[PDB]
Amino acid sequence: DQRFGDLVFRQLAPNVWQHTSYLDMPGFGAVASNGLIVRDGGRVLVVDTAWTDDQTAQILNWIKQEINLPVALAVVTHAHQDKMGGMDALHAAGIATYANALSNQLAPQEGMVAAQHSLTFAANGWVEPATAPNFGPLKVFYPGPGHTSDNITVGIDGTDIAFGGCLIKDSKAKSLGNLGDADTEHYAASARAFGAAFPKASMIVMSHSAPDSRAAITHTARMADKLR
Ligand SMILES: [Bi+3]
Repeated sequence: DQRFGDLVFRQLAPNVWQHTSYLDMPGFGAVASNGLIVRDGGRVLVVDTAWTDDQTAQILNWIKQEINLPVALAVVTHAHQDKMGGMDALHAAGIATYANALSNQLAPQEGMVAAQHSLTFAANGWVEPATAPNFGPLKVFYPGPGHTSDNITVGIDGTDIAFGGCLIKDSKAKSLGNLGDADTEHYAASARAFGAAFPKASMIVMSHSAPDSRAAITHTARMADKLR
């Protein structure tokens, strides 16, 4: 783990790093949130912001220092502060931003700034490719409503990594965490749909746990069975 200011960076594969930021949240302790940084040839792609603009600007500083290539775009995986809290920092840096159309719709009422571009999805869950131009190895998938109605997930082609965001919890998690905006009826199915979308992925990266095996998917889905 590389400590960089108050953030933590962890290399997961030759061209993939996890970014981690913390929010000292009254009543819940200091909460970690994870996203990804992916180098694709001569550019960098970001999955999710940090909790704040200042933290997100530090992600961009780390990228400048450690990779020193332009950030082509960012994709954010739902309209909550842990994933979209730093949108203004991205926009100030001239980075093109993408989110689920529904996330952009929800952003203002969630207290977030919307991304510049809206992803739409086919019936089977795969992103409509015209809406995700120049995504390179990022394979975007809407698994159905779960942690939130708008949650999306991302696989990284050329690696064994898939990012479940806030939908997936680790294999030893006691609970599904914050269910305030969750769809309790569809959660288990959506977690299983994520696993089926990225069947070869052996490292599952998540918003609020360290990377785990596919046991995170099975455990998450089993816990979600009890919400029905
Ligand atoms: Bi969240």
